[PDB]
Amino acid sequence: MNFYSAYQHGFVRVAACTHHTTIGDPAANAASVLDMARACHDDGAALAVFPELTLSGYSIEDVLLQDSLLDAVEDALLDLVTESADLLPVLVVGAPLRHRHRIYNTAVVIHRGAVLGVVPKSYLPTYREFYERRQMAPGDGERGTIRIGGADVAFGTDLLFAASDLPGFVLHVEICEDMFVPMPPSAEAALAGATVLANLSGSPITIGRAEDRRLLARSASARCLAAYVYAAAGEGESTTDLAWDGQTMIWENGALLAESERFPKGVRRSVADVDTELLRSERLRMGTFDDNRRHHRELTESFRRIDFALDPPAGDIGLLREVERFPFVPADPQRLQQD
Amino acid sequence: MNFYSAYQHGFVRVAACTHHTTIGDPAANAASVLDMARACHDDGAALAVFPELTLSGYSIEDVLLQDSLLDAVEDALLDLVTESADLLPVLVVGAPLRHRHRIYNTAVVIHRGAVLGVVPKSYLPTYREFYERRQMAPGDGERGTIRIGGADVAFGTDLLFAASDLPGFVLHVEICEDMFVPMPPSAEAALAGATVLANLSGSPITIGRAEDRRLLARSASARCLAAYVYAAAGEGESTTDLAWDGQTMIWENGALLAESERFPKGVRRSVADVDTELLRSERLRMGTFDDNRRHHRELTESFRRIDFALDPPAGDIGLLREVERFPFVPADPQRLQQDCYEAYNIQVSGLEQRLRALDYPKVVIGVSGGLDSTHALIVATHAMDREGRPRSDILAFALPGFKNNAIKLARALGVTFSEIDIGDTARLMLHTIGHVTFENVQAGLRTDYLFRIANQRGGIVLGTGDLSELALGWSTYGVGDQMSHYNVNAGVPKTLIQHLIRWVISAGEFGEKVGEVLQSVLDTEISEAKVGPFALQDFSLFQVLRYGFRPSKIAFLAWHAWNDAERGNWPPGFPKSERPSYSLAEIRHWLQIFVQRFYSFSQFKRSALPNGPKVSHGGALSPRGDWRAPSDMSARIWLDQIDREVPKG
Amino acid sequence: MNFYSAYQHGFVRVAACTHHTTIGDPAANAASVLDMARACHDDGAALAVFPELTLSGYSIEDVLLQDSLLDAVEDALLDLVTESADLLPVLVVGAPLRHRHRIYNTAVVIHRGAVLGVVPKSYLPTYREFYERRQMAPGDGERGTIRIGGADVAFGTDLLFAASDLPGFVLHVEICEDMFVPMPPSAEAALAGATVLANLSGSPITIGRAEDRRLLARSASARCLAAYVYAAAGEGESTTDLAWDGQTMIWENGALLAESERFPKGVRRSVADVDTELLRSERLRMGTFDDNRRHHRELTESFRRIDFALDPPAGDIGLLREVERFPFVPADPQRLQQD
Ligand SMILES: NC(=O)c1ccc[n+]([C@@H]2O[C@H](COP(=O)([O-])OP(=O)(O)OC[C@H]3O[C@@H](n4cnc5c(N)ncnc54)[C@H](O)[C@@H]3O)[C@@H](O)[C@H]2O)c1
Ligand SMILES: Nc1ncnc2c1ncn2[C@@H]1O[C@H](COP(=O)(O)O)[C@@H](O)[C@H]1O
Ligand SMILES: N[C@@H](CCC(=O)O)C(=O)O
Ligand SMILES: N[C@@H](CCC(=O)O)C(=O)O
Ligand SMILES: N[C@@H](CCC(=O)O)C(=O)O
Repeated sequence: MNFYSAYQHGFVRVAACTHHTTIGDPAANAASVLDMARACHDDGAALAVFPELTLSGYSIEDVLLQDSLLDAVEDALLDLVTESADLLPVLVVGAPLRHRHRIYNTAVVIHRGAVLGVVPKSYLPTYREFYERRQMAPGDGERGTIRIGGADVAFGTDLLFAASDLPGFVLHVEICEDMFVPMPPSAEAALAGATVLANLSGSPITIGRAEDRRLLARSASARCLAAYVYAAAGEGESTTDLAWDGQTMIWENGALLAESERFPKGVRRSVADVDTELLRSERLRMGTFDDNRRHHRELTESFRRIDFALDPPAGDIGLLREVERFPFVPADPQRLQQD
Repeated sequence: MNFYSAYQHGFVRVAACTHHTTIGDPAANAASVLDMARACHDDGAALAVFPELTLSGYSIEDVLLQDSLLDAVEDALLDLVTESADLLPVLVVGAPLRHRHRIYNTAVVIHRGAVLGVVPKSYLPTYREFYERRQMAPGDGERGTIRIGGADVAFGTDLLFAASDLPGFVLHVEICEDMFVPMPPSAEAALAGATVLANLSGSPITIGRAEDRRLLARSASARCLAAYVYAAAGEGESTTDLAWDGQTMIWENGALLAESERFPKGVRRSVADVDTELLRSERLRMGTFDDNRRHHRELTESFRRIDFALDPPAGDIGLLREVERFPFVPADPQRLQQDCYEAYNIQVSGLEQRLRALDYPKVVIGVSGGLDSTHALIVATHAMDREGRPRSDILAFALPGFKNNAIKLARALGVTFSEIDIGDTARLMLHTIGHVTFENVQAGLRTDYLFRIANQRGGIVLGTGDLSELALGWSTYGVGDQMSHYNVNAGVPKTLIQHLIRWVISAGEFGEKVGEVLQSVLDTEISEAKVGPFALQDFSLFQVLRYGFRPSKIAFLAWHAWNDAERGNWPPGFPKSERPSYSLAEIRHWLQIFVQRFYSFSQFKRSALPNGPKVSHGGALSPRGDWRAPSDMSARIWLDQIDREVPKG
Repeated sequence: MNFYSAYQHGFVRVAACTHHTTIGDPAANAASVLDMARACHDDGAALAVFPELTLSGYSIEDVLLQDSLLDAVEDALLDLVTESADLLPVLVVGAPLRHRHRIYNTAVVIHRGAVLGVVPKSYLPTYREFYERRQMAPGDGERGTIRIGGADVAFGTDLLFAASDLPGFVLHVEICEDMFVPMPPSAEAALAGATVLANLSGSPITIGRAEDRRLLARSASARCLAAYVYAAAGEGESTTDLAWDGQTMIWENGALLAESERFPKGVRRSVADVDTELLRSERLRMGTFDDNRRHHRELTESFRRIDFALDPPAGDIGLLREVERFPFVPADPQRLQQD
């Protein structure tokens, strides 16, 4: 055995990335994504989540409907997919994609030269500063496949991406607003077996919103005994009516593993080692969790499980995790006072 | 790339054929079909639809039940399929076919040597002159397969034929009466993804029936955001009790692409290039269409999708499509009169409501003798007339800086006229900031003065900038002509403005003296040096605003409409001296200027836009309505698309 | 018998009205409605259709979400219902109404002192100049009841209002965009038994749109062997970004019975006598129509049928219908040339 290998001890290294948006320029966005993903690769990450609508920019409104923009997004996506043949992590990249009659607000799950799945956002906010239903169709209840670069790949809200050589790591993906409704796709996903829940977010920033995002990502990670990996848009998005803060964060069962500088100059990543055994153990013990699943048996057995082989690095890559010396004695004085 | 290829620009060429019927003689019918299909092939067509029951004749009644007839039909169908190995288009041929217990009234979808599917008619009229249920069984709800020439092929109402190498082209087929019932198979098919709807018809002709066919084919194509391809039986059908007119027609989203001579001597075809990108775009935009699909999810997910490779011709095969030069200005005089009547009334009623709401302020307007302000002054006047307001509450101003039409118009209409020389204020202002800035100081001070007069005199300032100027950011933003309290011209493209003024003259409502001045404004007035000819920019604007077509597609369309001044039609009022034709090199040139100005530079000017009514179905440019876009975006990708896809000349 | 009575010969008199909109002032709208409805009464009409969102104005955007606006809408509706005790016709009045979580874009079907039903618009355009999904919820698939003035009344897209003493008159209601989608609620309603199809429209006017409205109302009336009664908004709607034309029209089996002045100064009505026997006869003969219904048996048997007694006038009220002398020889020279 290799005793100093985080992977050999049931950790999976995950990254939430905020790239440099160049609105309406998918080649540029892809290039920023590719450069960030190569960093993640170098870090031995298994997973790299990007902001909502990465390849186009979230904030471009009716420019999303322009043939040239949609065409350029496809072209760029196929280049990423080809570049990914050499990248270790699963990439989750946002893209407006044509399917059937409309464009869907999707997250493309990319791995080692192939698209594993395409996941459409389920709930499209059309209120206050949000106009998503104007340009894009709702994903809830879409199944089937979508044709991307001459292959048919699973399409829908019901997908799970399971590492065949790392069974603690089962990915589900949702998008921004999805985690804000009473019954988020990710909650059914966790009952079905998802352990790492990704969220690609656009999320223009307002007073108090960062708290809202935390409240909902944290509670989700706790109620679903899961890692929650979250990435919002930042510099480059249009400031015609909104500002953007680039927040990224990674939660695990209610605990913050990592977050990044708000309003950064330049791109930022949150990278952390998620303990899949911790999630495994919590779930093994909390039988009411499996009880919830059995109660929603129909909902939860209908997930399609797409397999991939991660083949993570076997050597010493450190441990990107804060392990406290005294599990019973919190180092933070305010927390210790409370206990 | 091949830039002159209709197929490379998302067109699919379709044909509706009416052959020579020889009743009870399938070999003869197939021979007519084969000969017509070879023509369609030579034309590069992707699809050729024939009349109901092609192989037998629709009108043979109980002869449909004779073994020898049914046997001959099969033999002929198998020859067609064999001949089709060498034919480009998908053939849709009618045939009475045995399945299970009965004969179905079917359409056989044939392609490159194989049967792709067999589609039975759903609803069999048995009333009036129709006796179909006597011989044939209903198809609604039949699924499974049917055995045709030793192969099992899909059979049923639920089929879609999708071109794998041409995704804009997804065929659904129905038969005659099918499109006449409240809930036609074709409507479910469109929601499932069908973009081209074929109809094989028998349809004996009677007074008023051709209108009925039109009504229903046209409305289907419009309601289903689709092409509708229709072919009825003609010469050769029995005239025992009925006559036949051979009508063929092709519709696209409500518009007639093509139709053929009724009661022809001989066979006739309608052939047209359908714009699959147009349908794509309409559907991308009308979300309620996908909403309808989701509501009928069960109905629409159950379609079976049969794939085929069309492999259409890559070369220049022309463009069988009427591309009008002025998307905003219809060449047909009747249609143009109608649009003008509507534009005008929209403008007026928009302004009447603002005035009513403000308890009838004075209307302040800068009149320079140019087309836009002339027209706005007229609109203002009419609005005031309709609301029983004295024309003297209109305050027209000439604002000379560093024309006679303006004072002549104002005196003739009898509004309140006044001159204010802004030059001194401008000299003062230029000196004070220590001096585009020079043009802008004047343009701004005009607006500044008008606004202040409006405060002073209890008015609102009427904007006069037109849509084409909004599109290109050809205005002075903020303090300048971009700004006003209400803009009646905001929705009207420049190419339409001259026709509204004529329309106003021709109606004659304002009297002979006013008409003379208006005529003079036209004669006199008719910056395009820097922003290009508005005919071209209004063309690109319509494509971008309505469909979001890529630059190369816009270039292709514009070149087909504009490259030859002798081809196509000109709206009324273009003396043959003002009938230019444009080269590709020019069209390319102005398009680069257009995408850069439209997508990148100009949006901030539209972002803070005063109120005013949408006019055109092509769209308007209100950031509160039709056009929501970033004020801080580059146009690199459109510029790059032109570099890559549009030849230099 | 009374031989000169249009009603005794199977006619039902219907009105499509365009009122004076006062945006954000329900009391004022109701007052206009009340006054037009009294006219219809005097004309012996059985039915009076008004424009989309009559009681609030269609064009008021987020003002639709203001409590005071919604409260005033309810008060005004209840006054109408009370005034309707004395009115002969069934009134179909537009109103933004609270139900469950949202406001629905509804048509309230009122008759002789009671609300027969409330019908929500099914398809809410959110594209180009339309933003309906921002303020209002889709009605497709809503059923049940809604509580209006202390009574529970049928709510949903599936309703038929059938005159018990006049069986040729079975009303279905849809709203604007409803008639523009491939499978309109009205088409199922006709297969289920509806003979008179109402449409309340807002429909800001643009070049060519009046044609579009005609194309779609005319084809529907022909394909559904029905009368189609249509009323659009006019003077008074906001001209912040749009104009309005007040078009009203009444179709019967593809033929124009009546239409009103476009861009009128003041209110206008189309009033016409619809021949229910003509519709009856066409349907009796075109068996493929009944075939279509059977094929959509599940769709069509699920309609709820609300009964009311019209008790129309028995006397001579003329005949608001153009009866040509030569059924075989059209009076219009252009049409006659064609025949
Ligand atoms: N026929 C007409 O309608 C008309 C009238 C006046 C001027 N013009 C033409 O157009 C010109 C007007 O010049 P212009 O357009 O440079 O003047 P402008 O002042 O309207 O535009 C530039 C101004 O806005 C700022 N700006 C540019 N982009 C911005 C953005 N994205 N966001 C916020 N602010 C931004 C610039 O820094 C500058 O202050 C004239 O020189 C003339 O040739 C035409
Ligand atoms: N000389 C002028 N006198 C009065 N108004 C003017 C004058 N020049 C421009 N305007 C106003 O400003 C608008 C913009 O015109 P322009 O900048 O010349 O294209 C005109 O339509 C008028 O409303
Ligand atoms: N539903 C949230 C959106 C928060 C987000 O998208 O990040 C709001 O409008 O406040
Ligand atoms: N049912 C239609 C059929 C028309 C046709 O076949 O063209 C009619 O009777 O008019
Ligand atoms: N779907 C139509 C709507 C027409 C109407 O609502 O009257 C459009 O293009 O805007």
